Amino acid sequence: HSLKPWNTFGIDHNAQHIVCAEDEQQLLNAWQYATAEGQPVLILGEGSNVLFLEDYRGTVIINRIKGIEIHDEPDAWYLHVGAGENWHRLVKYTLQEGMPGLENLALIPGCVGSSPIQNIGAYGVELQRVCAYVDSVELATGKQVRLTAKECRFGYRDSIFKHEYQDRFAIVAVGLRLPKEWQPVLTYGDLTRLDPTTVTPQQVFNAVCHMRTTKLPDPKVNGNAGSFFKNPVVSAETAKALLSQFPTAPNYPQADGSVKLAAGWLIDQCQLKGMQIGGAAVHRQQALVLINEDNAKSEDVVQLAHHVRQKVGEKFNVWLEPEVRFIGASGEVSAVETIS
Ligand SMILES: Cc1cc2nc3c(=O)[nH]c(=O)nc-3n(C[C@H](O)[C@H](O)[C@H](O)COP(=O)(O)OP(=O)(O)OC[C@H]3O[C@@H](n4cnc5c(N)ncnc54)[C@H](O)[C@@H]3O)c2cc1C
Ligand SMILES: C=C(O[C@H]1[C@H](O)[C@@H](CO)O[C@H](OP(=O)(O)OP(=O)(O)OC[C@H]2O[C@@H](n3ccc(=O)[nH]c3=O)[C@H](O)[C@@H]2O)[C@@H]1NC(C)=O)C(=O)O
Repeated sequence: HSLKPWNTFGIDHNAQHIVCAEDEQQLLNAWQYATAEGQPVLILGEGSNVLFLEDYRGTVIINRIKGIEIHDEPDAWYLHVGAGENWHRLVKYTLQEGMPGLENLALIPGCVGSSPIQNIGAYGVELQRVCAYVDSVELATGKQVRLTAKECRFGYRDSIFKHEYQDRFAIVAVGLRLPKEWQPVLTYGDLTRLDPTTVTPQQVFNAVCHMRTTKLPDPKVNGNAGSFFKNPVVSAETAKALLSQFPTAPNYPQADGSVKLAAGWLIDQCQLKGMQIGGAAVHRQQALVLINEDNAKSEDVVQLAHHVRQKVGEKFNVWLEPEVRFIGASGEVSAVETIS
């Protein structure tokens, strides 16, 4: 009944059933049985991106479909990875096998199956960069389907799986394409200190992990779901109006002229680091991250998010949108709405 070991936030709510699907047939059967009993179904990889708001009235299927296949093409390595494979382990694996291209995405928690959902990205790379396709099983029909990287409609922490393909499909495998001709992505932070000629994949790996382990909390220590909010994209004007008064605001100018702001900075500027509500708190090393500091109740996390969002809204008139999926009793609910 407890979901606590199934979500990195460490939230303790219960589910009617929790089932591990070692293969697709198991996931499908589990889904069929639950929906026949009129129950809702939630598929989880590592629950490192979900906030359970209360007891779940249905079945939670832990996707553990494992296996990796490497297909060689003259120009690149094609990996067909089971949805249940651990992402970080895959990254280390690929590097170990001399198939670089995933190092910037090192240490990101979760399963491979969940990687396309919010287009995992960090340190200059997003999964869309190395994603070839994503294979799913249409839960209600059993029909396996494949979406090319383009048909996935990848965006900043976004994909078709968060919209049109949500719930209808269960991701069972992800295909990655790693060019044989490696080219390091050294555009982000401390990575710019490295030399594109001398640098090795492993060196980028370590550089990335160093920045991560110095800023992000390990869920083993304090439960968390990473960045709690997305970095907001404001219009070029709001950015004009904001950067004048707050000149040192980290901002990332967008294609269409709009501008992304660093949410962690906005929160930090509100002196929110270390702020706690109940057992939840704003991480002192990276304010964008809310943590389960001491037996946090989900409501502690919701109210802390609300406070953070409000303070940042009053000060910068920039309204933060959660990146974490909020799971209500019958399924995902509107996070923003929940923390409004
Ligand atoms: C410490 C920490 C650091 C993080 N760093 C980063 C980062 O640098 N960049 C980044 O992008 N993200 C980051 N994250 C966010 C997180 O790792 C990603 O969202 C990740 O993809 C979640 O994987 P998961 O398997 O745990 O998904 P879950 O939390 O289990 O599920 C995510 C969502 O997708 C659904 N889903 C899960 N598996 C499947 C499937 N097979 N089929 C259908 N739906 C499925 C779930 O129902 C849910 O809606 C971080 C999280 C933590 C705790
Ligand atoms: C951890 C996650 O992803 C992380 C990802 O690892 C890093 C690096 O690529 O970039 C995002 O954080 P981020 O934008 O805050 O990355 P950061 O480099 O740490 O910092 C951005 C700017 O904010 C500043 N910053 C951040 C937190 C803070 O308390 N104070 C502060 O000033 C930084 O110094 C920096 O100049 C991700 N988030 C999103 C929501 O886009 C996650 O999604 O869960």
